[PDB]
Amino acid sequence: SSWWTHVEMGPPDPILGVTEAFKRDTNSKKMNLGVGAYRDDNGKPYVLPSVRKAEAQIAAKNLDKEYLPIGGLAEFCKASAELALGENNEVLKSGRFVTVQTISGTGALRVGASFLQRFFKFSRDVFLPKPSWGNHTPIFRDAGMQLQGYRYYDPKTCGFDFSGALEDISKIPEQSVLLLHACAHNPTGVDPRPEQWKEIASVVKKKNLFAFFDMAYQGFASGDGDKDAWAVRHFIEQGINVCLCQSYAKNMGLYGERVGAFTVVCKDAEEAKRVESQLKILIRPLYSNPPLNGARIAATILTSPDLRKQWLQEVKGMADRIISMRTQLVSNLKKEGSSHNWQHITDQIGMFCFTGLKPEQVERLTKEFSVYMTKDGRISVAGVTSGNVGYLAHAIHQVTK
Amino acid sequence: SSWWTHVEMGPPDPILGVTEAFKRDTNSKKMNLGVGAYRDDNGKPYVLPSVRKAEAQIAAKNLDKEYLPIGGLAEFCKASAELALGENNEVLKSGRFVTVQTISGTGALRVGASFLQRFFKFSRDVFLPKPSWGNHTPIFRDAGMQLQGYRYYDPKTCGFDFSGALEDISKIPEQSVLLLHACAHNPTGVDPRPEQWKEIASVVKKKNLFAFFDMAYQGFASGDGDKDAWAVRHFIEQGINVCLCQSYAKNMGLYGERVGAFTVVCKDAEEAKRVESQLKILIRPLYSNPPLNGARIAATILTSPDLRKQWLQEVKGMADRIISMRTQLVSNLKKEGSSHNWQHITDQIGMFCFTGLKPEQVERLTKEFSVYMTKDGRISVAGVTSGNVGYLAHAIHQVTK
Ligand SMILES: Cc1ncc(COP(=O)(O)O)c(CN)c1O
Ligand SMILES: Nc1ccccc1C(=O)C[C@@H](N)C(=O)O
Repeated sequence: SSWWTHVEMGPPDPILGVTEAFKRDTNSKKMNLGVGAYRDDNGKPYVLPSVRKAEAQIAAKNLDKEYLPIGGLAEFCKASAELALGENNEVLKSGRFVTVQTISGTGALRVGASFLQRFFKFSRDVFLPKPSWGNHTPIFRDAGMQLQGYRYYDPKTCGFDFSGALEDISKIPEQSVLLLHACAHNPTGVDPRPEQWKEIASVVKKKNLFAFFDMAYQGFASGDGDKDAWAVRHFIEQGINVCLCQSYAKNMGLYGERVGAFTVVCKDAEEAKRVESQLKILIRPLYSNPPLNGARIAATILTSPDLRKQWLQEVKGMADRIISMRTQLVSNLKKEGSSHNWQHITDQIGMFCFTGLKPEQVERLTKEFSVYMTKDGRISVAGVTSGNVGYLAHAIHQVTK
Repeated sequence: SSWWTHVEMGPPDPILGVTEAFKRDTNSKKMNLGVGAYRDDNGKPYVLPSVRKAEAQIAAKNLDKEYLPIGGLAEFCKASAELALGENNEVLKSGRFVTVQTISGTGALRVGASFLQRFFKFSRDVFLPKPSWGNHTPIFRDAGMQLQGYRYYDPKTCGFDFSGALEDISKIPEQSVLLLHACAHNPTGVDPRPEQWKEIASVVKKKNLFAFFDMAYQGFASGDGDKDAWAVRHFIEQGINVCLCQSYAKNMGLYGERVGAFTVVCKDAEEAKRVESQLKILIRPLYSNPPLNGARIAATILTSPDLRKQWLQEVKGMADRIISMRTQLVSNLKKEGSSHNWQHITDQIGMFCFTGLKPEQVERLTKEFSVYMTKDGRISVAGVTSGNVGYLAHAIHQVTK
């Protein structure tokens, strides 16, 4: 026989399928609204000029390639916590926190999930919004935790079901884990507003729930990193000792460099010391130590004041392009004579948008218009450009009118 | 009152607790023989010139930083199986394998572990040699396998306990997994000879054991890649469908770039496709996709005939400097007047040496002489220079006379 005769073929990657179907289409009008990364106004990858500058200035220094500590680059870790929390947060000043470098946002989630499995004796349940990032489920599941849900997306408004979400969260059994997207919910782009978050924080604190924030889009979501991190900060100001996942894939465009971090906010520095040793003991048999290159870039940008300013402006410019496209999409839908409400499109935030389109309409969009997207109605806004937005509005109008 | 009050401080690393009494040691001829990376004759980190040239050719190409496929850089994966097996290997001509890019050797070990856990229905037992790389145990425990052991190091001879190894391997329940260091065993330096391997390969095939190679040192071990890969190639040629972990940390000096690869040899190409689908399902919730920088560098070296040829001669310089410190230590111990047989310092292969020094004597070298090594009597040969080898012979002779 063979060792692996009984190993089945896994399911096809559905996004990969869309992107590949997109590549084969010879329609000069085609659009890839399944792309999982930022694109410029001509549909190209974008390497941030501040990143190119940072890299050049690293190359000039003739650095070694030695192993990083298990927790990664110490100055990346510190700059990264400062970015998330704000430079004068009481948490930094007291040092009641540990931040370790991870293999991007996914890496941070996987290391968090392993830490919960092993140390969060209070629960095995992690509550995910409905819906959540697809990979959140297998992450927590392979880490050895259980998944639950809470109402989030409202398919009747294509907005935030605040009343269902709040009701649900108030009946989560006490001391469960509640996963929260910091901003730019994936896949819907629907976010709670600041008053909604205050209410959610107040139930969390009341019911003694543990808040696990996923933050893949600070800055990138609105152009304002302080506004994007406001919820996380606010939960911390209210007495909630969150844990936090950060990713530099979108905000710095470091996708393939794999740069992210996991932070546990603790009672005090001594507790953070013990959490850190235990994070290290878990990190080491995953991958020993994290990659160097991307972390060098991020630290150089975050700790150099000229490079940081330049970086903040470039982030603001990506965020601005996405906001532009949503607006111009809604505008064009009106010119077309659409009579549907499309404000969810300007109401949502980040590069992912739940359109409210039905699966049959999506199929018309692929077949008749060569507009490629997933069956759940999710478009990646990064595939919209000023050149093709008029066409998108037309196509969508045709399939919905 | 806190989520983490019961999280205990982990034990202090030995390899980091002594490495830091070392600076405080003020004596002028002091050596750190506990470093786990190659150092040159002046004790410095060494970036290979071919790596430097590959970096510069890459810079000029102005490449993007987009995500890799879950399995990493296709061209790195293919060049890497070719490095391991020989470009005219049977296995590669027929396509009966899958190679995925991983987070160095450690990530290949964890990915493979997690594959065994989910798909190796035959058993939960993994046989490690006594002793093995420390991280092998938590890697497999955390992944959800059970650890067993087989006799390997012969403390009487500081060499290979062939008969013991073989009796142990002969009594391994059929369809258990057997882990093997491909060459340069870590931590001891003690490898089987080609005729010894032929007999391990016989037991493995007859008793239907699964063979898991860990190959961290190809070319860096002996100076000769084909010779270092020989036992892996032999097993396959013997009808053994191995899996294989590679690392470019030491041979390319790509430590902190985290470059490695995990290979499963299968009965045919359709099995490889099934297996590959399943490695992808395991990798995605670990870290989604692998780091770009290192693999780009490795791939560039391996797919350019000129560069590849240069890199192999740099690998040979490192292997050779290590062989040279090995032979110089033995002669200098003679020169000093030692009576003991020290041919083991010289039969042993790669950057790690089990010296045979008892724990008391280890203490004496640290206090009396300022020679820092771990208590098991292991030294890093990379920390021996032509500069300090004289003094080391003197110090070792004293404590052993
Ligand atoms: C909510 C969320 N969390 C985590 C990630 C992972 O990002 P990465 O591993 O590329 O850093 C993403 C993007 N897929 C995300 O949208
Ligand atoms: N390819 C990735 C690589 C790294 C991290 C995430 C991804 C994703 O696919 C997730 C997100 N972009 C999603 O909408 O599909």
